[PDB]
Amino acid sequence: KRKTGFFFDERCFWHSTGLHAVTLPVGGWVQPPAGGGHAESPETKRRMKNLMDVSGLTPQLALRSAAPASLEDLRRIHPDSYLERFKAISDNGGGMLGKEAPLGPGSYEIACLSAGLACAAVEAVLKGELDNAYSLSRPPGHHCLPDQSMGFCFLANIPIAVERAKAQLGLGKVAIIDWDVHHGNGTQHIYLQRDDVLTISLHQDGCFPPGYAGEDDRGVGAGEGYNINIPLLAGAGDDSWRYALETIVIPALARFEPELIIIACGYDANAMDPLARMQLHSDSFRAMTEQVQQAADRLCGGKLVMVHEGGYAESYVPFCGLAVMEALSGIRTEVQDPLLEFIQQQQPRATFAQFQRQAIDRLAQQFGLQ
Amino acid sequence: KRKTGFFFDERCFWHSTGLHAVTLPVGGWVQPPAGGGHAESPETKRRMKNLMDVSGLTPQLALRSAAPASLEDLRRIHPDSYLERFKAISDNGGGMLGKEAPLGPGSYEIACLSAGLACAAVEAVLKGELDNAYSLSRPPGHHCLPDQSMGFCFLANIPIAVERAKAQLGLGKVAIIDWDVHHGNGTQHIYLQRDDVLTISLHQDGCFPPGYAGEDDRGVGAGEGYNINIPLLAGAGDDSWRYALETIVIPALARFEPELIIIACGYDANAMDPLARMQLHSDSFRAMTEQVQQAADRLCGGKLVMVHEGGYAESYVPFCGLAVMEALSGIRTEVQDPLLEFIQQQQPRATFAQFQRQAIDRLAQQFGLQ
Amino acid sequence: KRKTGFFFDERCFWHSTGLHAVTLPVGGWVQPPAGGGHAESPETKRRMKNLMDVSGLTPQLALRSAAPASLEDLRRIHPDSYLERFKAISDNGGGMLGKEAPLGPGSYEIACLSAGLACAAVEAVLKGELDNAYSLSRPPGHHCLPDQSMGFCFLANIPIAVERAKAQLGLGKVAIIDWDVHHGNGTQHIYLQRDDVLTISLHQDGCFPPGYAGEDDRGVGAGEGYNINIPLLAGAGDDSWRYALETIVIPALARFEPELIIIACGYDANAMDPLARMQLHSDSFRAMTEQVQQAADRLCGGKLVMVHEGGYAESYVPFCGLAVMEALSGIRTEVQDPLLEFIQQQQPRATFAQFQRQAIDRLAQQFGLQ
Amino acid sequence: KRKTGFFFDERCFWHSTGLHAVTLPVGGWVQPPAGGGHAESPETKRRMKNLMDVSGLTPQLALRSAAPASLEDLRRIHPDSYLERFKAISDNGGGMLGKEAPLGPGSYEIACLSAGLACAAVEAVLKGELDNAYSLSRPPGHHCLPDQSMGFCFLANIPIAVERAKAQLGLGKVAIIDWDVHHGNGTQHIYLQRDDVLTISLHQDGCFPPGYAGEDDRGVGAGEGYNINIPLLAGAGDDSWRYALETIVIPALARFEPELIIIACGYDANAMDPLARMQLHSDSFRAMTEQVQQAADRLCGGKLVMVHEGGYAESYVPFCGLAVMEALSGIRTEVQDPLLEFIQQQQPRATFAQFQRQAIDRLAQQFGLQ
Ligand SMILES: O=C(CCCCCCC(=O)Nc1ccccc1)NO
Ligand SMILES: O=C(CCCCCCC(=O)Nc1ccccc1)NO
Ligand SMILES: O=C(CCCCCCC(=O)Nc1ccccc1)NO
Ligand SMILES: O=C(CCCCCCC(=O)Nc1ccccc1)NO
Ligand SMILES: [K+]
Ligand SMILES: [K+]
Ligand SMILES: [K+]
Ligand SMILES: [K+]
Ligand SMILES: [K+]
Ligand SMILES: [K+]
Ligand SMILES: [K+]
Ligand SMILES: [K+]
Ligand SMILES: [Zn+2]
Ligand SMILES: [Zn+2]
Ligand SMILES: [Zn+2]
Ligand SMILES: [Zn+2]
Repeated sequence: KRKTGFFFDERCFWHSTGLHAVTLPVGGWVQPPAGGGHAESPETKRRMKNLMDVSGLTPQLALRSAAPASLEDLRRIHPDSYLERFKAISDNGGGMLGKEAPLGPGSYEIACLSAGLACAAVEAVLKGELDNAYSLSRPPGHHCLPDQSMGFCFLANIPIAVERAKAQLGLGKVAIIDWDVHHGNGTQHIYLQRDDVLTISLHQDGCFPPGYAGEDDRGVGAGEGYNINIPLLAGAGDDSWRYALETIVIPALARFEPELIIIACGYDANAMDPLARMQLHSDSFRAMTEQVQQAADRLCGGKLVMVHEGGYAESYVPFCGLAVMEALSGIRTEVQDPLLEFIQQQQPRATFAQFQRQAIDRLAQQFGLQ
Repeated sequence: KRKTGFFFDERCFWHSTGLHAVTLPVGGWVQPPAGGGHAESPETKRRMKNLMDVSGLTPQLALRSAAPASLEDLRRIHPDSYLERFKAISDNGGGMLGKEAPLGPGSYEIACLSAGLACAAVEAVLKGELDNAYSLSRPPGHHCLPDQSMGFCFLANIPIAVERAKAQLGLGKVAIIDWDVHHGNGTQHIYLQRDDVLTISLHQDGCFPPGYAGEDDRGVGAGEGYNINIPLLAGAGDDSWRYALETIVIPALARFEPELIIIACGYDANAMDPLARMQLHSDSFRAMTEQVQQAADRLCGGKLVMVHEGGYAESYVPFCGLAVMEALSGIRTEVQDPLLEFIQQQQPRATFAQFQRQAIDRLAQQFGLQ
Repeated sequence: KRKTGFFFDERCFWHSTGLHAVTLPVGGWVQPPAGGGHAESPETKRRMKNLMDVSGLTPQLALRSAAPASLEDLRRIHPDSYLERFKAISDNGGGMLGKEAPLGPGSYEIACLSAGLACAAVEAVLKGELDNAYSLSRPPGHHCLPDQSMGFCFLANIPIAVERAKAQLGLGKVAIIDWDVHHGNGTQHIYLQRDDVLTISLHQDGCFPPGYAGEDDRGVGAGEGYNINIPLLAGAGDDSWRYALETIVIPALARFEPELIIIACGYDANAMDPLARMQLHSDSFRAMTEQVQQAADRLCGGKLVMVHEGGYAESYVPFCGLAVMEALSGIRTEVQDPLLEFIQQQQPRATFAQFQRQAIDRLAQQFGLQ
Repeated sequence: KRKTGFFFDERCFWHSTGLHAVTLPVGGWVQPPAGGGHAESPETKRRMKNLMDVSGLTPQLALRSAAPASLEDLRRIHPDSYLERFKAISDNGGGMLGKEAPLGPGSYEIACLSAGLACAAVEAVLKGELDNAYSLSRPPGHHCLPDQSMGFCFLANIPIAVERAKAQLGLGKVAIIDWDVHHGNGTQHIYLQRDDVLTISLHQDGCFPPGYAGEDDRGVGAGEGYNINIPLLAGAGDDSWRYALETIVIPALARFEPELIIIACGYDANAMDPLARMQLHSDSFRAMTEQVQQAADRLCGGKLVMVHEGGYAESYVPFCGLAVMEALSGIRTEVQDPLLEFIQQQQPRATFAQFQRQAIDRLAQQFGLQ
């Protein structure tokens, strides 16, 4: 039906972060790994693209790369002191950009590309050249603060793309919905005092950043009311995430009236993920994509951009990604998710489901949406 | 303080199960993995032993191997038709023992060793040669039915050891507590009609076998009252698992009065596990070990055996295993768990904790323990 | 300069062969591998394509896939009894097609694709739509006999493409030059009695098939004089391989006067290869490509097809492949081979070089070329 | 027959060197590896010990660890400026100790252990507590210069052990025979001016250090005549290496009359090694061990120590190591090398063999041994 862009570049798969045993740095009591290392591996993302190819989906999409984000683009978000230190470490062979921010040689130029893919996806959709678009942006962006890398993120991908669109393409109100299972603390910080961007994060209560829930953080000054955190309970599955979208996110969008919806699209709420404890399956992600595409249809002429964030289940993320691209493009391949029925049977029973529904009801009331 | 046995054999690390992408068999829509493959990898278990060595713990334990379980030992549990088919597949190069039971060449002899390590651990403790013991039994046992492999298990390790002890060492009542995060369906089936073994399983509601909770399954005929299932909510952490032990398991043991406690000790309730959604840390496992050691001290002269089951977080399981061996032996090394404080901060907040406490209270009432 | 085809398909990277420690099957005394497994891994070939992309070469080539080779195409070479057994094993989950021929689920359809890429490359060049072409055909073909898989090969890729071109496109004389470091025993067998195809193999003396040199095997009946084996000494490097091309292969082509040259292009003579003992570098492969392209220019209007075979050095093969594609297309990227100068310094000294030159001189005399 | 020490420590397997694709550092044109990384991996050495265990050999050996080499031990070879910089990099998380010397966190203490295992092996044999001994020393030592790391070596293991034995145990003349396939440039440098140690290196001509042969380097001043380099031709196999031992090494030992023979025992001349081009099999290494054990029996009361160096064929090195330990201890297990007959068939034919024999004859004449 739609003309759907897929923005990606081989170079994004070349970003490295040194030797880790899953998330632990090697040394001391942490033995080096015999096989695969850091959880933020290129394979998480490359396997999704590989499955899109063998499924026959890829040739029916508009495939694109992009020019890297320029220095000027980076500077709408990040000060030079941060950028220079990121680039120095990148240029000297890789190393640490403060605690638990490892990067590799040439990571700077690859992070600029990753942000440039997001910039170009936003631009194509805004200019009406595409109906909607997905950016396979690695490294991710949603934890990055202006002057601090965190949670495997080095540049604030979505804010860079948005700020560029506001400066060059007259973009007005935009909503950012972050269903990566971790809290989008970088996006929240950047837009905390602004009423022209609504930031919504669904996330696992207390997961990352650790110990953060955030429901009382609504924004400050002019931005008060324009930040929504939905801390879902660890263990929640398909029913809970879809109910939260239905009850909180879709009504919030209706009230705000954006001209563009952007999804920070992680898959780490999937049921086999080592970096969170949620129980989503590929049909969960397909249903959430349909819900936000339908909202985009009602509110901003169908303009929807999705930007890849997290997801660390190497065998399972591809099936979730494929589902999203199928829902986005309107094209169904012959692929059947081999774990779907298994994960459907593992879903929380009625007691938990109702408990979580009531917690979501209390949040919607607290946010003035019910 | 204690004389603690550690039973293990290099050959257990040589059991293989063919090519998988985590748990998915390769083929069709599942792309072959570039690095590590099946989640049930030798590294999950070998890294624990490696950390015990470098920590200085190993030389303070009684290290042992064992003779494999004999055919006669296997036949107290398993009929010959199953055993012959397992051995035929093992002897012909590996393959499938029905659906989703892959094994490799020589797996039969390695499964017999794994069960023999459990037999010998039970025997050493029963005969008073050791105070307590741990068996690093791979492949695991707690899903195996008499005539059906399941959940990476090929022989019923703990039942074989128990049935041998009943036949050769006059063992009477024994309690089996299974804190692997999946349901011990094999142990439950084998002892379902018996009052001489109490089987207790704490597990994630609906996880594996998928869609099974089990609270109403209490045993049949003479065995009614002697099976206890505790389906904990996905997402539960340290508070919940320890409260369930305190409120249900310790009182159940006090009522039953065993002569030996055996733990089916998996670590897959750890907070980084891809095969479940629980939030335990190394101190959770240390505290659960202390609770059951203390019960063994009160009830059966300190006689406690632990038998390794699951745990698939390759970087994290070693820290959990070390904690158990430290608590079992009474010796504290200088190792500090580098994720402990991180996972403590991710723990469910009070709302969930109280909800899960009330669910556990309802189970204890239903089981006549409150 | 040229219009160069690059024929490849994502599905070729999905062929698997079960669990191996490099080339050894697991079991018995062979411990399962912790990381990567069979040497014939998709990464050997995928890393070459990945480097072509990041170098900027790929968009300057004519990229294509192909229809799989049909049953009729396969049957010009292979009898049905072989084909049916290959397909049965493929369809039943993978397994063994006799000794040391492991394949995986769906390998049949992927081998048909691999052969179809070669068919299409030959066709495009023959019809004048491309000047020259490379096929990234995996699994490889040059060891496959009509009724027997061997050396990781399941279908005879190049013979299938040639026989199809003879039947459908009026192809006459064709020369096949095989510089994979192992002997092309499948190609040699298929064309042994034919004067319409000249098969030339440069290979490591005695490497694979093991213990075979082959210099006295010249062909039989009408085919006598139309098979040339050049068993080079283990340890030989750039000087030796280029001298053999210069002294034996180029004059043999001049005498035969082909209408098309096909290269069976392996990279396993590279200096870091675990499956042979030769000392070639990326400039060796670039120089050999230039030599055969120049011959094609003199003899058959520039018509040259290259078909990927072997090469198992995962970090080094990409640099060798890139060099070939640069020489084939006439386009030089900015990539500099980081091991080039190192391997140049390891090359055999003058004593060995002259010894090997004299051995090549004796062969050229024996073949009537000097 | 013999009482054979095997000195090893789990901690030696914990030394890491960052992210590499085989030997290439990641970055620039080198894509990060999906699976295993640096060729100098713990698995090369751990798989040998694992096979010794499952073969039943290990319990028949004298197993030992050791105290790390002290600062005083290190300072007999290395100046403080080098040692302090090695330790600073080790203590700060790992990094580079000049070009192509990557090390990891804590590598300093693990290198001191590796050297301490060699010290203790030499001591046990010298004091008559063992007949002979093997040290599984990782990281290796034979390339290390006093003030420069090279070729994966950080401390000069064998020189440290020898210099300590000369200072504390009255050791006189000692011969060091290095059959690692690369040149022992560190040992050669350290003893170049000394007549109390004879250093002999068999190595692949020009391999590592690259472009070095060394036959004319015989020693300087008092040390002239006490260094022997044997640059064997790339491609050489069992016949050549054993003939060189027979014709050059055994007569050189007979002339020098040592009180102790030490072997720098690498396995990287094995026929599947990516880091050299030789064709040895497990029986080659067994025969070389017998030759030097027999010399030790004739010359120095059977006193032989072997110290692990290189070997990077992960599936094959274990079989070669097992063979050495079988020959050293006098105990034959039931293990049969599954590649033995294959590699026997790949061996160079008579033409090459005789050529290499004549080259060895010329060296023996040049060294005054024929
Ligand atoms: O996917 C992400 C990043 C999530 C990071 C979660 C795990 C972080 C971690 O493991 N932290 C840690 C590591 C070592 C020591 C202490 C904390 N964001 O969307
Ligand atoms: O650790 C265990 C075994 C748990 C197994 C859980 C995952 C099983 C799985 O992934 N099942 C599956 C695979 C392919 C297709 C459908 C189901 N028991 O303690
Ligand atoms: O690259 C190839 C295939 C070469 C195969 C060489 C190694 C074969 C092997 O390792 N054989 C073997 C394995 C196990 C036992 C005995 C032989 N052809 O071009
Ligand atoms: O095993 C050893 C060490 C041998 C090292 C051989 C390979 C070195 C290498 O690959 N060098 C290189 C890497 C990158 C760029 C240039 C040279 N010694 O016994
Ligand atoms: K989120
Ligand atoms: K805002
Ligand atoms: K359980
Ligand atoms: K019971
Ligand atoms: K060849
Ligand atoms: K012919
Ligand atoms: K040497
Ligand atoms: K000397
Ligand atoms: Zn995330
Ligand atoms: Zn489990
Ligand atoms: Zn080959
Ligand atoms: Zn070496």
